[PDB]
Amino acid sequence: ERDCRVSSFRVKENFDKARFSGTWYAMAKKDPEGLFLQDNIVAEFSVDETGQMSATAKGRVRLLNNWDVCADMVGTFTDTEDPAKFKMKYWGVASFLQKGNDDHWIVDTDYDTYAVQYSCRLLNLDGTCADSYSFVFSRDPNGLPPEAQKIVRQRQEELCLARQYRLIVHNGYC
Ligand SMILES: CC1=C(/C=C/C(C)=C/C=C/C(C)=C/CO)C(C)(C)CCC1
Repeated sequence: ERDCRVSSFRVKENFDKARFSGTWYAMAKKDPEGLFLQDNIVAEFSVDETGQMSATAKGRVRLLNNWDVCADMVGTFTDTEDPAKFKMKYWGVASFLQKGNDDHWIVDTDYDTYAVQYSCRLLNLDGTCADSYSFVFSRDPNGLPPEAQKIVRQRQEELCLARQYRLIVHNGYC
């Protein structure tokens, strides 16, 4: 039935920055092509007097050939007409770690438990994503409540990504 075309994906209606600030732990990930954050991912969202959201993240990264850094990144969110959609310019603090611009959308969150993020880097000629990533976020490093987990799993499904994720560890690494 449902359509996996990016423009169809629903986002978090009336998204609120402030409400969203804080720490978030990465419980599950859907990796994109190439280089990406491995595990122990923690993000920390913030917004300023100007209403511009931002954030720092950190997690193990397995640089080429087993060389495990503990990356520390910085993203800065440029708004869009859609409040749940932003353009995220990121970069690391060291200059060799990866820099980029990524669409960052908030598929759904409840500010206090979970958040589901999605990002489509490259679209297919059919409107579906050719290269995406998704992050399931939890306010508790221990995981989400069965009630929360249930909706999340529903979202993973509407993103045509269910069954593509992978649990993320937080073993102390960073
Ligand atoms: C900015 C940032 C994000 C993206 C971080 C990325 C995409 C890190 C990639 C690191 C690379 C792979 C380092 C290896 O050199 C996430 C979405 C978690 C949320 C907001 C903070």
